[PDB]
Formats: sequence, C-alpha cells, structure tokens
Amino acid sequence: NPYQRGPDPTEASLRAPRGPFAVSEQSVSRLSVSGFGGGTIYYPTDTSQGTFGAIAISPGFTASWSSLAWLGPRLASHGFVVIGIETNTRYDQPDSRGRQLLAALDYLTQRSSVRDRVDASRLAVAGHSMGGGGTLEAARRRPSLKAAIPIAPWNLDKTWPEVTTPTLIIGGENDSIAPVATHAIPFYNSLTNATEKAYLELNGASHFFPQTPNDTMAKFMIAWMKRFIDDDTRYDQFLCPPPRPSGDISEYRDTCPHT
Repeated sequence: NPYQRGPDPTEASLRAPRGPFAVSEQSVSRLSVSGFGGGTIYYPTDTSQGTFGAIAISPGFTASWSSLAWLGPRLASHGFVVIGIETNTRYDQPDSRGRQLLAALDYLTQRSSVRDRVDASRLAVAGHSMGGGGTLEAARRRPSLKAAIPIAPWNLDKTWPEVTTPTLIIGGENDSIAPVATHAIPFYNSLTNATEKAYLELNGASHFFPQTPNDTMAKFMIAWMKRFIDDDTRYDQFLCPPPRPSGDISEYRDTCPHT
C-alpha cells in the first residue's frame, strides 16, 4: 500500500495526545482566501514519508475554529493534513458550511503553501453541530471524498441517499441541542448508499463533547481516516468486528465487514 504511513498502531498510541508524526501549523487569513473565512493548517513536518491525505473540519453555529482546535495537531500527528476553517459568518447554515468545507479543500490543494504535501485525490470532511450537517452536505456534493465524519451533526434535511463516501457519525447520548433520535440516527439510517458507515454514540455525552479532548472520539476518528483515506487495513481491527457497548461507548452500529 503506497498510502500506508507510520508503524503498526496500538490502542495506547491512538489514545495518546500525539501520534508518531511531528506537526507544524500554518495560519490562513480570511482576506487571503475565497469561499470561506480562513483557518489553520496542521501538517506532518516529515517530507520523507510521502504525500498525506487531508481533512477539512468545520465548527458549529456561532463558534470559531478554536472550539475544536485540539483536533488539528492530534489528527495530523498520525499522518494527515488538517485544515480547520472559520466560516464566512457565524450564522452560516449547514448547507453553506458544506460548500465552505469544499472551498477549504480547494484552497489547501490548489493554492496553499502545504499543497505539495497533500495528495489531492484522498480528501475527507468532518465537522461539529451545523458543521456536522455541513460535512454531510459536502459528501453529498462531492462523492470523490474518501471519508466523512459528522460529529453531533445538526441538519433539517434528514435524508442522504446520495452519499457514497464512507461516513462515521459520532453522537452524544445526552445531546439535547442536536438529539441523536431526531438528527444523528435519522442521518445514519438514510445513508443507504454509503459504501461503509458506522454510528458511534458516546456514553452520557452532551452536545459539547468535541470541545474538550476525548480519547475515544480521537481513536475512532483516526481509525476511520486511516482505513478509508489511506486504505490502511491495519486499522480495520478497531472498526471490525464492531465494538460492544462500554464505559465510553453507549452504542455502536456498523456495516462490517469492510470489503
């Protein structure tokens, strides 16, 4: 596998604050950019290992990138390029958030200083709340995307049969802002055309679980990104067979096996 990066994973390294790769960050101004409000780019410092896949991450309603900023160095340290975006306006709806995520992936691959590092063919989207609804809208508009990770997603549109991208939805059991019964689970069941999908429900988690570092969220986010952006079968272990409910995991749904 030419896309394979890093040593054979361990559970502890997945929960660890940093993966093996050293990371560097580049700021992006709102004025220097078209289609979104700017953001921050996190990348592996090591030129030698090879080009790396990339993920664009969007915050929710009224929030800035800093509300999810811990994800940038954590994900990138495992061998990915991350662009965390600021929105055009803080009142942007999920549909607008999805198009801005796509514009951020365009800026990163086409114009950014780190474009040579990124493999433009292997890209993904993630987001929190309306940003989570946005990653579904981005996956709808760009089926070439390799992975999609809505986190506590919020969207009025409940039906997503157009998505073919492997999608992992992460929900909080006790979420009252975007309740999983009305948002996350309807999204999951409607993804009748996703090549693979999974639903991860975090035990006793409020809507704001992504605003703080959470090892279980990071572990499955990294394993999904490795499996589908990098085609890395070494990480399928955590995804399949499916995890059973535990201290952090109240419920898990999946489409195992991953063929």
